[PDB]
Amino acid sequence: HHMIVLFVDFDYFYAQVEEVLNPSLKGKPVVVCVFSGRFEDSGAVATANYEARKFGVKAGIPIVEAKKILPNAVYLPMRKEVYQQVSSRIMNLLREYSEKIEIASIDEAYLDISDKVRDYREAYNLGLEIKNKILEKEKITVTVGISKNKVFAKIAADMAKPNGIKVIDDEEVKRLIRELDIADVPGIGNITAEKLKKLGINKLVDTLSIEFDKLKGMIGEAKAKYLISLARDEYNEPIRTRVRKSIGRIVTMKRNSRNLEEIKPYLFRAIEESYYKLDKRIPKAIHVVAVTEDLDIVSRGRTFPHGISKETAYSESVKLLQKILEEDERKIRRIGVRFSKFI
DNA sequence: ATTGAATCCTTCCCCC
DNA sequence: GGGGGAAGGATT
Ligand SMILES: Nc1ccn([C@H]2C[C@H](O)[C@@H](COP(=O)(O)OP(=O)(O)OP(=O)(O)O)O2)c(=O)n1
Ligand SMILES: *[C@@H]1O[C@@H]2Oc3cc(OC)c4c5c(c(=O)oc4c3[C@@H]2[C@H]1O)C(=O)CC5
Ligand SMILES: [Ca+2]
Repeated sequence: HHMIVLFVDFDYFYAQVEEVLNPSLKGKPVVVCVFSGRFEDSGAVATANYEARKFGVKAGIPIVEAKKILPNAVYLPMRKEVYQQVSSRIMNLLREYSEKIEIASIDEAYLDISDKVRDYREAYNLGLEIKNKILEKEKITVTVGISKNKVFAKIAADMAKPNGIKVIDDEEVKRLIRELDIADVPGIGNITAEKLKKLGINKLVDTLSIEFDKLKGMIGEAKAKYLISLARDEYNEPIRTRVRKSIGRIVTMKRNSRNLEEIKPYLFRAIEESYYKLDKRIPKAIHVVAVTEDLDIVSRGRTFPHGISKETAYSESVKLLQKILEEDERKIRRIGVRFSKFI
């Protein structure tokens, strides 16, 4: 009668991988950070286990104000590389419960189990063989979501977490389509959470009050045609294998600068590790982005008829860096690169 | 107040 | 306006 989307989402993943390697931390509040040798203890949180969130230590906030909230808690520099090996291992596992996998991010996969589950009953059934396998061969807990489409399966997971599992039968959908808050619909942030709020929309069903031709100039086609597409219990987007369309790095400079010969070594580092992550792909395009003193991003790109040798990237960055320097007047505080249009 | 990394949607311009 | 290229925008 339709499709069943199974969504797996790792719990406080980054932090949880720190525990799985060093239980000399479980129970205690773990905070995964990122800095730069800037001032010291400067940067932003990446994620924190649940025993640290209760106190106001979520991702995003500067590790600085976090200390004044939990000077007791354990702070760990982030090892993105480590979490990535764990993740590629869990992912490969899921890969054998359905060849119809996606992988929204490093800790999210969407499985299309419509082919191996006659009904939600057996879905939940797989919902658990899975949670257990993952927890067995990785000692990691994951929350699972199940429903008719990728969007709701996610919303599910984000309710059953942590460590949970949940289901949303056509009935609960309609109940959520009229009851779930709006700032909770996957794909909406505070910015769009304002236009919708005051305009006849406080909840997903509200986007049914007003016609798109009035919001299709407030949140723009794709978005509106997407919200409404849901409330109007019509949404049914497929589970396609996501592809990496851009890799790159950006670093943070000790001091803010505008002296091109000072910046260049930074930009080059960014290109080298950036070219490492790039593995064995060949970008035809390339952009240089810089974070000025007042976090206002400025980027400049170039696209070629052919791939970009590393030797040519190094050389093509400066021009893009200079282009920036001339036009924009402010200083530079964060400089990096980003390759695109892969062959 | 710093530090990721990526998507995809949008919006202003050349050009058959 | 359409291909596509380009720089800023708004989530995750
Ligand atoms: N500004 C943001 C917001 C989100 N994300 C990513 C981080 C997560 O890993 C992924 C989203 O997954 P979830 O919100 O479902 O949370 P998870 O439980 O998988 O992640 P977390 O490690 O926070 O528990 O999107 C990101 O990179 N940058
Ligand atoms: C961007 O600046 C901060 O740095 C990071 C780094 C993260 O992961 C490596 C990160 C994550 C999440 C998040 O919400 O924020 C960050 C941030 C901060 C951002 O504001 C997640 O949910 C997972 C990783
Ligand atoms: Ca979580």
